Amino acid sequence: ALPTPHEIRNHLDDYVIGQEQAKKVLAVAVYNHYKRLRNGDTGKSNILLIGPTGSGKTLLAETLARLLDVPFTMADATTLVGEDVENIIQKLLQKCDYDVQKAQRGIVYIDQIDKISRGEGVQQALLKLIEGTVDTSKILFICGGAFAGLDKVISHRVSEGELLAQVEPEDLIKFGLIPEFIGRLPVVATLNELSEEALIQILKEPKNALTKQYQALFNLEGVDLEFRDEALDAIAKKAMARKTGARGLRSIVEAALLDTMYDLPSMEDVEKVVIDESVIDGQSEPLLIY
Amino acid sequence: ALPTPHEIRNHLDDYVIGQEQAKKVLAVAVYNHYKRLRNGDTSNGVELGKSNILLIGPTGSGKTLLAETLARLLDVPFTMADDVENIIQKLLQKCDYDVQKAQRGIVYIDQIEGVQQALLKLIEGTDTSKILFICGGAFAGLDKVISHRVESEGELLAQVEPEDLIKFGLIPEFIGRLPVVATLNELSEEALIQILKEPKNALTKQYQALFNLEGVDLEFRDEALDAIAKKAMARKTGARGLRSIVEAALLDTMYDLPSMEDVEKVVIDESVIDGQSEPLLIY
Amino acid sequence: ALPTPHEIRNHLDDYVIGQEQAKKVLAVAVYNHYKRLRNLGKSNILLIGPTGSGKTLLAETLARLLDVPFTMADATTEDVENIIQKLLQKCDYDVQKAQRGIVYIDQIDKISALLKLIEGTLQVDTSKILFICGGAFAGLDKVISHRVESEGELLAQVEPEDLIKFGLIPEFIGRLPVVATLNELSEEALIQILKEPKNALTKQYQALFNLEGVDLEFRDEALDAIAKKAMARKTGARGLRSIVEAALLDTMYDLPSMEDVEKVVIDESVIDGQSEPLLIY
Amino acid sequence: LPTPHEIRNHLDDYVIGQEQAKKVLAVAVYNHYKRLRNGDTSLGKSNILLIGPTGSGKTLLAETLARLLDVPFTMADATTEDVENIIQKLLQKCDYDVQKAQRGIVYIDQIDKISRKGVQQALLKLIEGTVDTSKILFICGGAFAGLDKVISHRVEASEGELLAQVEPEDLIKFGLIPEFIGRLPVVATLNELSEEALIQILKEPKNALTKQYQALFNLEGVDLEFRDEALDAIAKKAMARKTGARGLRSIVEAALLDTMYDLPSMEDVEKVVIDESVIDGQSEPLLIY
Amino acid sequence: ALPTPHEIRNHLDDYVIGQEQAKKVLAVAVYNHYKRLRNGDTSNGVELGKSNILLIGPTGSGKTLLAETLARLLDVPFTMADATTLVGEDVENIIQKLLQKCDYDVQKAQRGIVYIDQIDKISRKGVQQALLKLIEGTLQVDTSKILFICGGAFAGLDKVISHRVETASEGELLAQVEPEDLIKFGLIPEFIGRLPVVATLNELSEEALIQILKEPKNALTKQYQALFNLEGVDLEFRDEALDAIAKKAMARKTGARGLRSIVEAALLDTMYDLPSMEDVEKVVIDESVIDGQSEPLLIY
Amino acid sequence: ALPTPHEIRNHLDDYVIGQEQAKKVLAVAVYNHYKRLRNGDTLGKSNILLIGPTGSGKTLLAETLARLLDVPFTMADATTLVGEDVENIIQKLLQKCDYDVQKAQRGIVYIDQIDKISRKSGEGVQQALLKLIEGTLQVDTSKILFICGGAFAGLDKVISHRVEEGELLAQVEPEDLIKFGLIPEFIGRLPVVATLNELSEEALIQILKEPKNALTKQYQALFNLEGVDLEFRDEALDAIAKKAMARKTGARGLRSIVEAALLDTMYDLPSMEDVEKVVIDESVIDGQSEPLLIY
Ligand SMILES: Nc1ncnc2c1ncn2[C@@H]1O[C@H](COP(=O)(O)OP(=O)(O)OP(O)(O)=S)[C@@H](O)[C@H]1O
Ligand SMILES: Nc1ncnc2c1ncn2[C@@H]1O[C@H](COP(=O)(O)OP(=O)(O)OP(O)(O)=S)[C@@H](O)[C@H]1O
Ligand SMILES: Nc1ncnc2c1ncn2[C@@H]1O[C@H](COP(=O)(O)OP(=O)(O)OP(O)(O)=S)[C@@H](O)[C@H]1O
Ligand SMILES: Nc1ncnc2c1ncn2[C@@H]1O[C@H](COP(=O)(O)OP(=O)(O)OP(O)(O)=S)[C@@H](O)[C@H]1O
Repeated sequence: ALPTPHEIRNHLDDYVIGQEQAKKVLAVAVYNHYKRLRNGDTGKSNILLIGPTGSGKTLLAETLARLLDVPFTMADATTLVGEDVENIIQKLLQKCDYDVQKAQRGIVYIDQIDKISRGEGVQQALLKLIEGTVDTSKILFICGGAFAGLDKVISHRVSEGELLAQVEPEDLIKFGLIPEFIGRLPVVATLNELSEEALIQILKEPKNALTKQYQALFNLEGVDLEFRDEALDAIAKKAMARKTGARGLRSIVEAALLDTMYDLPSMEDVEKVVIDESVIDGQSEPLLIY
Repeated sequence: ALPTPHEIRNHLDDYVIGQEQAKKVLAVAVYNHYKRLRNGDTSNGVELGKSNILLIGPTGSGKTLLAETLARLLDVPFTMADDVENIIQKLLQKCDYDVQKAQRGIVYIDQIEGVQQALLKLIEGTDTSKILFICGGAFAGLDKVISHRVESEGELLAQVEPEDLIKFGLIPEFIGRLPVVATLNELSEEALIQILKEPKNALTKQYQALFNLEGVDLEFRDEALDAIAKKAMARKTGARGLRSIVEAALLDTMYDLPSMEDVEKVVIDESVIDGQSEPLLIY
Repeated sequence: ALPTPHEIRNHLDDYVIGQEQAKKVLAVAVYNHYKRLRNLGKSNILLIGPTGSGKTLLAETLARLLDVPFTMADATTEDVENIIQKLLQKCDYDVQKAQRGIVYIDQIDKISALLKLIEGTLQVDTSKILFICGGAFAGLDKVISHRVESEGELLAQVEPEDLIKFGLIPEFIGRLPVVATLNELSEEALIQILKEPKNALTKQYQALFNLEGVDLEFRDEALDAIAKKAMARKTGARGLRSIVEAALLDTMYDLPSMEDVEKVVIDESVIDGQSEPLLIY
Repeated sequence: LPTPHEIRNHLDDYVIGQEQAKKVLAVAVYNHYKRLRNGDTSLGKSNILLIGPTGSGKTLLAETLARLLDVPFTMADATTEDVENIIQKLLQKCDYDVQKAQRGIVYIDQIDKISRKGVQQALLKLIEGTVDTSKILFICGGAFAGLDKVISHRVEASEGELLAQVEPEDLIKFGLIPEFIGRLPVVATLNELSEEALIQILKEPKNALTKQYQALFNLEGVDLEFRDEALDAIAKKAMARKTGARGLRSIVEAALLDTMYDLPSMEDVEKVVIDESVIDGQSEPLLIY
Repeated sequence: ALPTPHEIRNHLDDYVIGQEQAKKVLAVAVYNHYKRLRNGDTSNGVELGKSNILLIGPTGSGKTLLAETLARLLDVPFTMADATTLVGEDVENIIQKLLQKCDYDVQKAQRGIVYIDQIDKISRKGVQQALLKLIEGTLQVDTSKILFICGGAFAGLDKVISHRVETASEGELLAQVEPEDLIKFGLIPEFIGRLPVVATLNELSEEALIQILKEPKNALTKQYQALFNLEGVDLEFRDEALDAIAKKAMARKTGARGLRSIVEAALLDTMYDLPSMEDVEKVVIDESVIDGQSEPLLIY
Repeated sequence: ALPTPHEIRNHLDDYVIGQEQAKKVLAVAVYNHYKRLRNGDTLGKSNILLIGPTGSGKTLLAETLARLLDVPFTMADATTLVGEDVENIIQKLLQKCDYDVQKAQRGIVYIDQIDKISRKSGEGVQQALLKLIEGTLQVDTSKILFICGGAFAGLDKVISHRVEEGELLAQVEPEDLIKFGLIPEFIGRLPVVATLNELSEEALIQILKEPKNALTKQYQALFNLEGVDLEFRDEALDAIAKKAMARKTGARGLRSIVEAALLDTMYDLPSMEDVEKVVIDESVIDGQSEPLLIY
């Protein structure tokens, strides 16, 4: 039984924060794609994700795959080679037990599509798959990307989110994509820039959140790691100022706990408390409790 | 067995709307091209002239679509272009590297001095003599030069002459290679409405089928279709910007559709233009 | 008795007219050539005019007016002496009369060996025969402009150095002292272009229709009508195909769907364009 | 498991300087084996990326870390079905023990060389894990020449001050793919050059200078012997000129020039190269008949 | 018997006007070349250096004329060639042509002269290296023996030399010419070293041009007087008209190559309706040339 | 039997004057190259990079080494460089080698003006020619010896900005060539680096006299078959030397001076009857005074 776009967006709220509009657009696009497949046809319903780095694009594509127990595989548009284009396919079969049908129900995420925008040979080569020649007609294609200059071209025609909403196929044309490639991506879902509160929730809520990991790394040391809310907010701010999105959270946390993890096993105390001054300033050492 | 110019123009009506004249011209020229290849370059002691095509129409008129359609209709290898020999190898990529079938192919050049002469060597052939070349282009200033000689845009583009293209910016040795000149006309408001309804793959039909497998009947009131037309003209996106309007109009409805139980959903003009009013729902 | 340049240009007006000034240069060039043989510059000729200006027709007419063996040759196509043997073929293999012959070389501007002939070396010598080298010279209109600082006024300022920068070598241009530039072509010469050539428009379409099982017939009135239509648009012969195609469009569109003997193109089909071609079953 | 202190302390006995990278390595290494000994969780990959000039001691550090933890070690060149060859070689020096081979360390040299600016994705399959390669620690070394430039075009002192401002995006623009960099969370950067490392360069490699010349002399019927003092001299000379490992041949050649000129015109058993020959350059290499 | 360089330059004065210095350089270059061939490549244990020539002068200066003249004066097989038409198998085509005008005699073909026009055109600023294979020497004939004269205007050469000598007129600057200047121009060192002898020509003058229209046995005036002569009409060129023609040629910078283009255009009308008249003679005045409006005087 | 580096440097003294240090380097470099091939390897490529001013004798050295080892030699200009044109150098090596695969693998290949392709298409050539240097007709380019001349103008500077002309070129380092415009993978293929010096007045003078084919000997012979004895006073030869140095044309700019000095003299020589012509410094430096004629 296929989950309604409601059940899909609902389950997406359990992994990705915000981007509600992008999760509605994806839910509908996904439901329509598998609803069209389970009825043997009689639109390709392929997807183009347009959002900043660390917005949750790749996470969304992987989540959709799990929620539908469907074989999923990634790929970078930078590593693209015509015989390497089918390599993505064999990888989908590898994680599909080499089942032709279940592999046709699969989802394929292509990262950094905005990077190959003239390169044009890759667009046309990968274009052969999107259409279909196992047949690649059945599988869903999700093309992520940051599209930097895109925010400019759209403005030259019409916040960053309000501008990305007025996105048009002609805008992607001027950006560097070819017509025949854009016509294969009818569904365009745009994600907004993550705020601070979302980032803080990413550091806490998820079952694999950074804090939980380090609290577990410090836990097997016999030490209790405590992240004060001020410290988490500081990390969020530290990440935004670097525009690294949620991808630049670990690079902050590691740098903050570096010294402490170094001379931790050579100490004997109860717990270590990380304050905001430890993050922002980076000068002050973390609180130590014996 | 080659499809008569009638059969070709007929199948072209199933994907492209209007431009009936451009379709006759394309149908004839295409028929003569492949009728020429099967018989041979030389026929009865006389050498037959290659009839390459030059599409002259506004952006989003259907030039690229036409070229594509013609290729599919004739199950012939097709490839676009905007390194000159790179186009050929690509034609070979989609042709299974078959030399013969790749000579029967069609090559569309979009947005048509050194490049003119470099691409000219292909048009002639060195083989690239066999393949058909369709050169698209909007030719903005062309509407002016023609007016300064002959003394709507369609009536003027009909008076197009090889000399007009010369003054435009093309070289004589390149234009002589494009005997067939097909001109597409300005799309009308009524034309757009027909694009949403008439074609066998028109938008309304796609969605009426998407909603249909939901057990729901989707009904587009003519007002809504006219609204979609205007909305598309104000954005100058032509026919390319139609889907972006329909999707946006039916976004909310498709979201919580499989979560309801009703007979049909009706899209009024208020749902398109205003975008504030939700589509009528009938249980 | 050799015809004075007057008589030569006068007879040239029966086959070609228009811009003039080349029929004079050619008349002078030609007169001097045979006035020099029957008794000193080589007096070879270089025709520089748009396609369909009547360069080819001009060359042939000159041959007929002087009852002299004529033969053409494409600059695009041991093969160099092939032109000679052909000149002997139309000359009854008469060495002397073949030396008085005229040779026209088309599309010279495209090649920017043959030089060895122009000079002169079968046993016949190529020093005696007159060489007329035609060509459109597209980029030539530009190089002249970048120096002197209508296309006709520019082609009048033509200089051997302009042909050099164009793509012609000095030793080859020095062999062609006489340089004639023509624009437009006479109505008659146009009619002959649609007929005479081995690749004439009517022959092509007559062959195109021929493989349909249909016989295409062009009435002289139609050919005349195509000629005028071409002059009114100043497109010359380059604007001939754009008339024929437009005249035979409808016919070729629903031709493969018919079953009839032949199709006849009257003048009413061309000029008026309203009346449909005569159809015979 | 040895504390990062004990680890950094033992690293000081084989490599000089680069204390910061040695801390970064001690922590990342400790956290990697501390995470394996507890079977993850009933956790980051903790993989390492070494960014330092050639001859800085990257390779040396990787080997030392392996010996200090009595863990199976194996190298590999990013320049050279062959991806799993490194694994079988790791099992070769591990007595084919699956478990002990999983706790092993793998050093990949010249990663900056494969930066497209397929191998990255192929090797990426291992970093993730499919014996499973998930358990083993990966240390990816490299000089990253153009890296010093891209960081400067973003941050806007010494190369060391710029390599400290290194960011994942800088590597992206350099030529590395996102999915590959995300696998190397730990980035340690070396500054100055290592002396003992250089000496190992002149000896250890299968194509080392001394080995090449000893052979050149060998086909002369002469045994070339390099005294460790001379090799040390050559290392120092290379550091003073900041030429690194690239400026070693230019030193050896210059040191063996006169010898090779009038060697074929002599008849003796072997030539010995002392430190006096190299540093002073005044004394001629000892000759034995 | 070989003509002393003097006899060579003297005979060069009968076909070329001015350019005395370059004629001197050629005379010596030519004399030594054949004086070298007859004696043999090697002379008295020492190997004599091949002295090929590089002519550097404006267009229509007389470069081609000098090369041809030298060839006739020594009754030696001559052949031209353009550096623009240059193809490695086409480089030997020049040789087969030399054999064609030499009755396929190997030895006499080796004594031949080969003029290469527009060398300055092939300056990259391959062919230089391909043609360089001939200059050195490798049908079975060897190209070592044949003398090579490489012509060329070298437009930009007048500039580079100025940017060097500075640390007068074009003539004074071309005199300061140096192999390194040709290097910077666009010629490869190995190619320039093959052209030791460098003769430069000066830009023609009015007085010279007028003598060009008169003195030579094939001067334009003599040709047209002959063309008019077989018409029964005597053509008279007034010195003023000849002067006018000179000036017209100078203003166009066409040199001596643009003289015929001036005479033809001046005598066009006259030659057109000449065979349709019956008079004694025609006299071309300056008014007929410069103004071009006035028709030539007609005498019955 | 391979000639010891001594014998090699010795025979190089008989064609090239000075450059002793470079000759030694080349002598070792060459001997090791053919000592390594003769034993079928088993080893460094032993490829050479000549760095000297124009007309110092780089090309001469390469040609002399070839002849001394009776080995097929061929040149090539880095300027004329096309990836399929690089193998043209090979077919040419086979042309002068009677198309013998083995002997063509023993050959020497000189590439002139390498300093010119330094990107400071150029880099593309370096990497293209680099494929040869490594080794891939059917002949392999791993066996043949590659010598790459070049003036390296700006090199004199970069070296100075580091060490802080001959004494500076001696301090040459592979990193200096890097900054110059050569890629690392290319320089690493040219381990041996011989540097030449700017020919001294005395060296130039010797060039005009000593060589069995010296200019003076040629002209003395050309004049000799005229029945005239040519005398070059040492002052004139030095005068010519200075003239060639001020122009920087190295030794390539010698003939261009002598021919110019003896122009007028050879013009009206066959038209005279005297014993001998004596060329004083005044004939060259002044250029104004005519040569001394003796009857
Ligand atoms: N909206 C979100 N809600 C919750 N977690 C998020 C969100 N966005 C990112 N993350 C987390 O932050 C990490 C960022 O990595 P990715 O999701 O791969 O970034 P990305 O934006 O998909 O990178 P791209 O688009 O391929 S350049 C992921 O592991 C997510 O778990
Ligand atoms: N006359 C028409 N009838 C039906 N659909 C059309 C028509 N014109 C355009 N379209 C559709 O709108 C889209 C516009 O893309 P194209 O057809 O490539 O436009 P185009 O005018 O060919 O663009 P150019 O000429 O390359 S700038 C196509 O995907 C067509 O499906
Ligand atoms: N110094 C001169 N004395 C007499 N007649 C000359 C002189 N220079 C040129 N002419 C004549 O003017 C004509 C000019 O043509 P050329 O001699 O071919 O010019 P050119 O300078 O040789 O052209 P190049 O060097 O090949 S670009 C020749 O036919 C000569 O007869
Ligand atoms: N050291 C030397 N001893 C004797 N003769 C020399 C010496 N150097 C140059 N020559 C002569 O002077 C001439 C100069 O030409 P080349 O040797 O080609 O100059 P080059 O320095 O090799 O030029 P490059 O390296 O290609 S820029 C040669 O013909 C040599 O015969």
